[PDB]
Amino acid sequence: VTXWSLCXPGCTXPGGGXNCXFCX
Ligand SMILES: CCCCCCCCCCCCOP(=O)([O-])OCC[N+](C)(C)C
Ligand SMILES: CCCCCCCCCCCCOP(=O)([O-])OCC[N+](C)(C)C
Ligand SMILES: CCCCCCCCCCCCOP(=O)([O-])OCC[N+](C)(C)C
Ligand SMILES: CCCCCCCCCCCCOP(=O)([O-])OCC[N+](C)(C)C
Ligand SMILES: CCCCCCCCCCCCOP(=O)([O-])OCC[N+](C)(C)C
Ligand SMILES: CCCCCCCCCCCCOP(=O)([O-])OCC[N+](C)(C)C
Ligand SMILES: CCCCCCCCCCCCOP(=O)([O-])OCC[N+](C)(C)C
Ligand SMILES: CCCCCCCCCCCCOP(=O)([O-])OCC[N+](C)(C)C
Ligand SMILES: CCCCCCCCCCCCOP(=O)([O-])OCC[N+](C)(C)C
Ligand SMILES: CCCCCCCCCCCCOP(=O)([O-])OCC[N+](C)(C)C
Ligand SMILES: CCCCCCCCCCCCOP(=O)([O-])OCC[N+](C)(C)C
Ligand SMILES: CCCCCCCCCCCCOP(=O)([O-])OCC[N+](C)(C)C
Ligand SMILES: CCCCCCCCCCCCOP(=O)([O-])OCC[N+](C)(C)C
Repeated sequence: VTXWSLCXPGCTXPGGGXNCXFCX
C-alpha cells in the first residue's frame, strides 16, 4: 500500500464538519 500520499489525497475530505482523516 506504501502510504506516503496514497493514504487519502484525492479520496475527498472537504473540511466542513470534519471526521474524514484530513480533518478527522
Ligand atoms: C511516482 C510513482 C511511484 C510508483 C511506485 C511503484 C508502484 C508499483 C505498483 C505496486 C502495486 C502493488 O503494491 P503492493 O502490493 O500493495 O506493494 C508492493 C508490496 N511488495 C513489495 C511486498 C510486493
Ligand atoms: C500503487 C500502489 C498501491 C497498491 C495497493 C493495492 C492494495 C490491494 C488491492 C486488492 C484489490 C484488487 O482490486 P483492485 O484492482 O484494486 O480493484 C479495482 C478493480 N476495478 C478497476 C475493476 C473496479
Ligand atoms: C479504459 C482504461 C482501463 C485500463 C486502466 C485501469 C485499470 C484498472 C485499475 C488498476 C488498479 C489500480 O489500483 P490502485 O488505485 O493503485 O489500487 C487501489 C487499492 N485500494 C482500492 C484497496 C485502495
Ligand atoms: C527495466 C524495468 C525497470 C522497472 C523499475 C521499477 C522501479 C520501482 C521502484 C519502486 C520503489 C518503491 O519504494 P521502496 O521500495 O520503499 O523504495 C526503494 C528506494 N531505493 C531503491 C533507493 C532503496
Ligand atoms: C522537482 C521537485 C523536487 C522536490 C525535492 C524535495 C526534496 C526531497 C528529499 C528526499 C526525502 C523526501 O522525499 P521522498 O521520501 O524520497 O519522497 C516522498 C515524499 N512524500 C512522503 C512527502 C510524498
Ligand atoms: C521502465 C523504464 C524506466 C526505468 C527507470 C528506472 C530507474 C528509476 C530511478 C528512480 C530514482 C528515484 O530516487 P530514489 O532514491 O529511488 O527515490 C525514492 C522515492 N521513495 C522514497 C518515494 C520510494
Ligand atoms: C509535473 C508532473 C510530471 C510527471 C512525470 C514524473 C512522474 C514521476 C515523479 C517522481 C519524483 C517524485 O519525487 P518524490 O518521491 O516526492 O521525491 C523523491 C526525491 N529523491 C529523488 C531525491 C529521493
Ligand atoms: C479515470 C476514470 C476514473 C473513474 C473512477 C470511478 C470510481 C471508481 C471507484 C473505485 C474505488 C476504489 O479506488 P480508490 O481506493 O478510491 O482508488 C485509489 C485512490 N487512493 C490511492 C487515494 C486510495
Ligand atoms: C495545475 C496548474 C499549476 C498549479 C501549480 C500549483 C503550485 C503549488 C505549490 C505549493 C506547494 C504544493 O505542495 P503539495 O502539492 O501538497 O506538495 C508538493 C511537494 N513538492 C514540491 C516537494 C513535490
Ligand atoms: C484522483 C482525482 C481527485 C480529483 C479531485 C478534484 C477536486 C476539485 C478540484 C478543483 C480545482 C483544480 O484541481 P486541483 O486543486 O489542482 O486538484 C485537486 C487537488 N486535491 C486532491 C488536493 C483537492
Ligand atoms: C503515467 C503518466 C502520469 C499520470 C499521472 C496522473 C495524475 C492524476 C492526478 C489527479 C489529482 C490527484 O490529486 P493531487 O492533489 O494532484 O494528488 C497529489 C497529492 N498532493 C498534492 C498532496 C501531493
Ligand atoms: C501520458 C498521459 C497522462 C494522462 C493523465 C490523465 C489523468 C486523469 C485523472 C482523472 C481522475 C478522475 O477522477 P475524478 O475527478 O474523481 O473522476 C471520477 C468521477 N466519478 C466517480 C463521478 C465518475
Ligand atoms: C496510457 C497509459 C496510462 C496513462 C496514465 C492515466 C492515469 C489515470 C489516473 C486515474 C485516477 C483515478 O482516480 P482514483 O483515485 O484511482 O479514483 C478512485 C475514485 N476517487 C477519485 C473518488 C478517489
